[PDB]
Amino acid sequence: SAVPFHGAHQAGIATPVQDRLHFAAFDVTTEDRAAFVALLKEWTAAARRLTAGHAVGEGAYGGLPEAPPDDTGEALGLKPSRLTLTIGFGPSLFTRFGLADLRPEALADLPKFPGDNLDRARSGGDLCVQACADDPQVAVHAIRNLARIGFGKVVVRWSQLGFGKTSSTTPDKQTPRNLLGFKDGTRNIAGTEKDRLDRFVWAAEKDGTPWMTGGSYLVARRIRMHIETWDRASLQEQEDVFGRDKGEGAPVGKAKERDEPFLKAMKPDAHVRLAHPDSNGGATLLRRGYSFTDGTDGLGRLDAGLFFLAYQRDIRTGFVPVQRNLATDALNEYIQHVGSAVFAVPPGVRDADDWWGSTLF
Amino acid sequence: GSAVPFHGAHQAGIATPVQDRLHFAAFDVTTEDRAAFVALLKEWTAAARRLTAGHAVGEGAYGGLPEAPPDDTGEALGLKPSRLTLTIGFGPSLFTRFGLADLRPEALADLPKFPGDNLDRARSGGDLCVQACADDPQVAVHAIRNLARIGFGKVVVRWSQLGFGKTSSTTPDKQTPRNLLGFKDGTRNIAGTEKDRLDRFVWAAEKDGTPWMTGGSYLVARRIRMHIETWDRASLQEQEDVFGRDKGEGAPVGKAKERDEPFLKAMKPDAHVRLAHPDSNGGATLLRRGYSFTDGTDGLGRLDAGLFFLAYQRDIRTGFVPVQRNLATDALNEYIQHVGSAVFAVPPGVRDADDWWGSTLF
Ligand code: HEM
Ligand code: HEM
Repeated sequence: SAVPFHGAHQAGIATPVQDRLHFAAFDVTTEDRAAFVALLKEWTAAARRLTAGHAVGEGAYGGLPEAPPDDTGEALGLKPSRLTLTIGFGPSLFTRFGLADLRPEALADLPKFPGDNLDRARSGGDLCVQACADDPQVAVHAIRNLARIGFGKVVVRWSQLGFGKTSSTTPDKQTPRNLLGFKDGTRNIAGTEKDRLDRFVWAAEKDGTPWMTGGSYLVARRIRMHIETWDRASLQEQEDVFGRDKGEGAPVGKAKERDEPFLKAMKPDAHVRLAHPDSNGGATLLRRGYSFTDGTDGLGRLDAGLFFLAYQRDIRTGFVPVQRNLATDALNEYIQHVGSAVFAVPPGVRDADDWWGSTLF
Repeated sequence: GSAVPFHGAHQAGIATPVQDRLHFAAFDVTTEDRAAFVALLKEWTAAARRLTAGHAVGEGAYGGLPEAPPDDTGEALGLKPSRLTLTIGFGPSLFTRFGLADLRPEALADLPKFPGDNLDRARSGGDLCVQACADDPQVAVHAIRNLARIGFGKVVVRWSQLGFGKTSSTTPDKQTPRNLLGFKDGTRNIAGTEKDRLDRFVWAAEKDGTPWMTGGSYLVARRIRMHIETWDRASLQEQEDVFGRDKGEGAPVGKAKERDEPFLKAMKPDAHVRLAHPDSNGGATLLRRGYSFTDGTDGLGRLDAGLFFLAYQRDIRTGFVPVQRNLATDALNEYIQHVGSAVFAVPPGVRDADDWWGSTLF
């Protein structure tokens, strides 16, 4: 019902994937290093409260009537809902506070990719807060109140709501389906594989940046789907595009979803074949993305897709090689990348005296 | 995650207990062929019966012929009904087609201008709507999407709104949710069990003058933006004065419990509850059924939050219109703005497996 906030790593990466997401990117408006560390400390205290289901500060009510409530109150009466709050630092942040020489080399700028159609307003950002919970209102309440505490020092650059499974009605032992209708997440790094997380996800001290040990690197991509075009393709084109059948999610020529794939039975430009580590030098990713549907656009189409989030030990050896291998993916007919950002995700908050970003500052 | 019965004298999704998620879509009809339109209404109803029971539309989501697109888009496979409801409504603009002019109900009143209005006409109006409510947003989206797909050619989506969480209650035995202003919303509503109050205030009656509408209702949708920056810097006393209830318990001012009856003369002359209360409006009562939304940022460094407000009533002219008029001096006005609007006549329920949506109009 709650997920511990403290640890060697930040929660919300290897911890169980919650039902809903509210992802927020912030831009820093202050030049004062001290004012910013002060904010980071205030945020951590508030995050401790929020992840345990308490209001921030003095609470949402019952204080001096002449004062605004410390907490906007829309979460009163709700449970922690497995809220986790993960903070990340964007490349642009390291142009401030004299941190230029402390940018990790592993936090590489993404190249341009064939087909990219990036909306500059929903891209990048100085920092991010990933808010995962089973209740969308708990997640939003977290983002809202963190933005309120930071007003005057950070502004909200862009924001994205997402949903995955609804765990009160869907079994834990069941792969969710994305909005194209295929099972999503079958071949992924699991939170249980400590060895795989150490190899592919967590920054090692010998990786070159000491203050990032225990951290990870995050790639965010807002990926629109062309729903109405996808929905007119035959059942067979859809299955050809991924290399798995729609119903069971089995690799072509196998019987069960979790049969290991035989890559040569797939079409050379099938998604799974091109994304598989065997096609990419062993490059392996922890995917933790969410579906989104924001409404309908100007021509009556559904503005929906996948808010793709990947964690990895080094952007140069994780996302970048695999995304590059998708240049000729058959899926590309049906999707379009319209938003992008990278963040260095610092190590965890070790105890009640620690704070977000303490190793960097 | 059980199913809600599709068949009834009334459409589900009104007096029904309020489900967690909303996906509301308004459609414009692009066909002139009345017969084409009736066939669509029949096909939509057949799809709805599957969808509300948790079944794939048509022949299913896979295992049909390889060379043909699957009948169901597939993203709801293996999910429970999730209390899905599908509620349909006809906008006034529809009665200018298929020779329905004479049949437009008198209670399908057009709304006047209200002070403060700033209605975006692209996200307003519409020939008809489908209100999709469920506890799982993937289920709600799958129903809209698949309904939109079946209607390709004869209807298109004029605008849609998702609500990520409810701000209304038709079950006063369960906890009242809060809106994005932090207040409990829905304490003094109409409960799905109060048969008397639903007949008196929500269901259209035969004598009301439109026979095909008997058993149906009238729906007002108002998209309402909240100025949360302004609100979040107001004192707690300011906030509690705006409504007339306290923030924590949600009790009428001066009283101790959420559900104690308000004593209106103890509230400010411009408190929201005082002005909205039926005693202040000649007994007018609404069924509120709204949902919160947030659509990203406003591009000015802030979250964009609001409330998608839905009211069902027996006659718009005796329901929303007088209560909205009385809010002209509401203290809440300083913190909100109405930015979208639409009215719909909601037909009666689908009686059985042989009936269909709008059969009493067509
Ligand atoms: C709308 C966009 C996308 C959709 C719908 C999608 C969908 C899928 C599906 C259905 C699978 C098979 C089941 C699974 O193992 O999860 C899969 C596998 C995978 N995808 Fe994607 N994907 C998308 C974008 C991407 C991107 C941008 C990347 C990397 C840059 C990526 C990397 C992978 C990887 C590594 C696998 C596991 C392959 C394996 O080892 O079997 N996907 N994806
Ligand atoms: C964002 C806009 C609005 C907010 C935040 C809001 C909030 C509230 C709150 C906190 C209450 C007290 C608790 C309750 O009994 O539900 C309430 C009651 C009520 N509101 Fe609003 N409301 C809004 C818009 C409207 C509109 C547009 C109408 C009608 C046009 C309306 C009509 C009513 C009514 C009839 C009641 C019940 C009053 C009673 O009988 O005690 N509200 N609302």
